[PDB]
Amino acid sequence: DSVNMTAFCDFYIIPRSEESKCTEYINNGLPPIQNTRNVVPLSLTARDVIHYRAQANEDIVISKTSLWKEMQYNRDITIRFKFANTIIKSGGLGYKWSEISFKPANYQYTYTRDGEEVTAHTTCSVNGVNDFSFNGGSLPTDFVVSKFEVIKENSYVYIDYWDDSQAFRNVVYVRSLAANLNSVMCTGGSYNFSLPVGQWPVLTGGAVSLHSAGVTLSTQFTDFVSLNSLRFRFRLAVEEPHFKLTRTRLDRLYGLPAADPNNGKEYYEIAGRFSLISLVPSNDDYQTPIA
Amino acid sequence: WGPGEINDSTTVEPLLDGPYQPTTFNPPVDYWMLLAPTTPGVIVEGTNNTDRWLATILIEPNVQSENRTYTIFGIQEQLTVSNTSQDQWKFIDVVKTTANGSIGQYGSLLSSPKLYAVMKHNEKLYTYEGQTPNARTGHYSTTNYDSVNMTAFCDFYIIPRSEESKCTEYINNGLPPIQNTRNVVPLSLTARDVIHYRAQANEDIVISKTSLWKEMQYNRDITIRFKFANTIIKSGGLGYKWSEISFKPANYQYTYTRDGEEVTAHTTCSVNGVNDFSFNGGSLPTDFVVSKFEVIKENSYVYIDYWDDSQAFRNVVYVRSLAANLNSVMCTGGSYNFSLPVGQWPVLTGGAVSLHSAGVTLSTQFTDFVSLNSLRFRFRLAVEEPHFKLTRTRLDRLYGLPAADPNNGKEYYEIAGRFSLISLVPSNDDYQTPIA
Amino acid sequence: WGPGEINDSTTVEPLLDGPYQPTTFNPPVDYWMLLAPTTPGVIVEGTN
Repeated sequence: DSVNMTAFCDFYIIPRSEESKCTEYINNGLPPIQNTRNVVPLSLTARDVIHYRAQANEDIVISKTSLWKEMQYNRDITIRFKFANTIIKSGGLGYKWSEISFKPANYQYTYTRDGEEVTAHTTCSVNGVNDFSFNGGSLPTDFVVSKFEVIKENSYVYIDYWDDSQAFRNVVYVRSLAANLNSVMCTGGSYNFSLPVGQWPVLTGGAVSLHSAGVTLSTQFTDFVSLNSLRFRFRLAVEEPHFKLTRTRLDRLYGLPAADPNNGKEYYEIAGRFSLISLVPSNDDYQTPIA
Repeated sequence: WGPGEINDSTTVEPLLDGPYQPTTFNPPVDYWMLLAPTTPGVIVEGTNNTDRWLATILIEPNVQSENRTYTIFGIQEQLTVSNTSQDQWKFIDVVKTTANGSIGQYGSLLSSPKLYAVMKHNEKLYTYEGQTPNARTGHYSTTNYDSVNMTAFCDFYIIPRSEESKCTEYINNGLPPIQNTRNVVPLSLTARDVIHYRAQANEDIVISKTSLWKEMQYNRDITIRFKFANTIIKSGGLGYKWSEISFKPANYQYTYTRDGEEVTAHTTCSVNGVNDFSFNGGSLPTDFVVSKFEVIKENSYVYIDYWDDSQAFRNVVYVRSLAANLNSVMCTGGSYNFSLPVGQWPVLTGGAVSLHSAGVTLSTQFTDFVSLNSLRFRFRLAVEEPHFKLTRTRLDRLYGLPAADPNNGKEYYEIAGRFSLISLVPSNDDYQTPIA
Repeated sequence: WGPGEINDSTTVEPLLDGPYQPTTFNPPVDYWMLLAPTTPGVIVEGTN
C-alpha cells in the first residue's frame, strides 16, 4: 500500500465511483459518445405559421368603460435577506472542486404593522457576476477550482418577492413605485479543501457593503393566466476592511465570495419604506344601489 | 428606453501569471519563460540542436569558492563554484556550444527570490540580470537564435517581452498576490440606524380622481427576425489556452411594414439556459485549452429584447394579457476557425435548435425620475441539430447552438404572428348618453 | 406569483479526469490509472 509509482507521460486516472466505466473502457474503450440525443425525437416535427395571410385587420372591443383610482402608497418596509447557497462536491482526487452553487432565497418572516401580521416572501438572485478561480497548478495534488464567484461592487443583485400581506397584494399597474432602503453588513466565512494529505486552504475574509439602488416592474403571461413580478435592481458595494488569505498564494480577495455569508448570522436585515402610486379600479365607493 | 437585459458576464483579468506543466518544451519567439523552483541546482537547459547547447545553474550564497558536481544534459561530472555573495542567491549561466566540449560556466545574476526568464524574442536572444533590487538584462548573442528549446523539471511562467516592467520587478522581489484597487466608499450616512426607526401610519393617500376607462383593441400583425452576437475572449500565454466563447446582447434594427403602414423596430438577443463547458483537449500547452464553451441545451428559453416604433408599444403599457402564435421555426449556426501557430486549426461548425413560443415578457424600469420600458417574448427551444463540428477534440457532435458563429450565412429567421389587445385609455364620452 | 432566476453549471460530464503531464505519483491509495500512450515502451515506474 506504500507504493510510489512514476508515470513518464500523459495518462489518466479515475476514482471509485467510476469503476464501471473504467471496466467498459478496458473492455471496449469509450472516449467518444458524441451524441446528446435520447431517441428519435418524441416531440413535434415542425409546426410553423403556415399561410401568414392575416386577412383584413379588424378590431372587436371586449368590455365597456371602467373606473380606476390613483392612490399613493407610502409604506415602511422591513424585508429581510439571507443569501442562499448549496454545496455540491466535485470529482477528482480530493482537491478537485468546481461546483459552488447559487439558489434563490427561500425564507418567510413575521412582523406586526397596525395589527396586521406581516406576510411576505423574499427570493434573491445576483448578476453582474465577478467569478474567480484558483490555479494551484495542474498536478493531481494541486489546488483546483473552476469557478469561485467573488461578487464585487460592479454587480447587480436581483431580489424578488411574492409578498403575501394584502398591503403588498393590492398594487398592480403601479404608475410609480419608489422606495428607500438600508445597508447590510453581509460578511463571509471560509471553507476547506480536502485531499487526504496536507493542510487545507482557507478562503478567509469577507465584509462587504450594500447601498440603495433601483427597483423595476415586469410581467409574464401564459394563455389566460399571467405572471407578475416585483423585480429589484440592487447593486453590491465595497467597504474599508481588507480580506486577508493566509497559507495561500492568492490572497487579499476583495468582495463576497460564493461560499458562505451565514456564519451564524441570524439574518440580513435591510429596513426601509415603499411609496407606490397605483392605478386601481377596486376603490370605487360610488356605484352603490339605493336602500 | 432601449433594450433591457443583463444575463451574464464573467470578466476575470486581475491575473498577470499562469504557468505550464513542468516538462520539456520548444519556445516560440517574443516571450520570456520565468522559472521558479525552491531549491538550488539545475533547472533548465538551453537547447538549439545545431549550434549552441546552453545550460544554467542556481546556487545558494555564502559558499565561497568550492566544487560541486552537476548533471549537464543528463551527464554528470565535477564542477567548481563560488559564492562570495552572502545575502542573495546566485544564478550562473553555463554557456556551452557542444555536449562533448568544455563546460563553460558564466553568469553573475544575484537574486534570492529564485526566478529568471529565458525565451526567444525578436529573432534574437538575451537574458535578464540582477544584483539586489537593481534588476537589468543579460546580453546573449547566441548563434542559432531560431531553435530555442527548454528542458526542465520545475514550474515556469509565460510572459512576453512587451511589458518588461512588471517582470523586472518580479525578478527584483517576486509576486505578492492581488492586493489593491478596492477601497471606494463615498456612501454612508451614520451608524446605519438613527435616521429611520419608524413605521408611522403606512400607505394611505389620494393622488388623482377617476375617469372612464373603455377598451380600444387593435388586432394586427407582428414580425421578427433573428441573429445573435458573440464575443471571443481567450487566455494569455503563448496563445493556445482560451477562455470565453459565448453570446452577447446587441441592438439590431429593421424596417418593417404592417396593416399597410411602415414599421421600424429595435431587437436585442438574450438567451436563458446557456451551459458553459470546457472542451479540454489537454491542459498541457501543446493541446487544446478553452476554459468554457457556453453551449445551449433544451433548458434554454428566450429573453431576446424586442421593440417596435409603431403605434403598438405607444398603446399597450398596462397589459393584463397578450398572447399570439408566432412562427415557430428552426435556428442554425455558422462556422468559425481557431488560430493555432503549430498543429491544425480547430473549428466550430454546425448546431441547430428549434423554438416554440412559450409566453411574453413585459418590463418597466422605474428610475428616480422616469420609467424606462422594455418588452420580451418567450420561446422554448427544441433541438434538431447537425452535430457540432470541432476537430481534434475528444468531444464532438454535441447538441445545441454553436457558441461562436450565429451568422448562418443565410438571410435571417422568420418570426411572425398576430395579436389581440387589452388596455384602458381615455375614450369618448358616454356621459352624454346616460339613458337607453 | 412567479419568480425569475438565472444560473448554470456544466463542467466535466464525460468525467474526463486525467489530463496531466508526465507525473510524479504519490497519490491517494486505491485508484485506476488509465494508460494513454502514444508509442508503447516504459509508461510508469513504481517504487516501494
